[PDB]
Amino acid sequence: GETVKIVRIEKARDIPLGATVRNEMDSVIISRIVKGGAAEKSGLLHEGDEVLEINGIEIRGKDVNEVFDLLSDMHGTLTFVLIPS
Ligand SMILES: [Cl-]
Repeated sequence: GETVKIVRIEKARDIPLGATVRNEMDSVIISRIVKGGAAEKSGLLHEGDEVLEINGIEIRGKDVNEVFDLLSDMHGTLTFVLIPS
């Protein structure tokens, strides 16, 4: 029951993404969606989503702090490639 989805989210310049992530082996999984952030506002990211790509950058195989680092420099439109829980 897995289907790859492409979702595009707008992240205003004074609004954090507000999503937390965890590693399950090489997989990167969304843990919490925080109220007030761009993720929550968009309604397009879900707890349990496995993140494959963000703006073309491969995400599988990366650790939690690497991912947060990458996100911190991404503004404007963010295109996620993911597998829903
Ligand atoms: Cl803006």
